[PDB]
Amino acid sequence: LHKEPATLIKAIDGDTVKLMYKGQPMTFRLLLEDTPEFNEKYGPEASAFTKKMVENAKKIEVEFDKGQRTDKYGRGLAYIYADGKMVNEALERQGLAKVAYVYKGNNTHEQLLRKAEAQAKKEKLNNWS
Ligand SMILES: Cc1cn([C@H]2C[C@H](OP(=O)(O)O)[C@@H](COP(=O)(O)O)O2)c(=O)[nH]c1=O
Ligand SMILES: [Ca+2]
Repeated sequence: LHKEPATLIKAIDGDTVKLMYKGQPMTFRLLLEDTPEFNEKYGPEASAFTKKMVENAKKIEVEFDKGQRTDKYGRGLAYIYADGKMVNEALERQGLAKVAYVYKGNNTHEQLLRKAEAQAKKEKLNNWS
């Protein structure tokens, strides 16, 4: 896979962020993730985590997988990086997301993200507490 540039427009919630990509505003949905909704337990914490990570980044990148690039709602489907650190993985490692929505052909980083999840769950962090 390949990283491509984007710039932050606005934080949305744990697993969605508004970015400018190829000069156009898009909502991106994190591949292979499910954060709690804001109104659910750990939702505000997941939102705050993603918000801080993308707002503090000097360089945002998106990385599409091999399959679908946009979902049925018109959201981009990507792994998002903030100064080289994957947001999806960072959420997993802090117990603020679950690996989910694993569709065949669009699942390159599945096992990386599951490994982060296992280590969060061993530590009983956040969702796993
Ligand atoms: C992450 C992801 C979600 N989706 C769809 C499945 C879900 O459909 P439904 O809306 O019908 O449940 C929805 C979940 O997103 P949210 O977790 O943002 O609600 O987005 C994809 O189609 N592809 C994906 O890779
Ligand atoms: Ca969600």
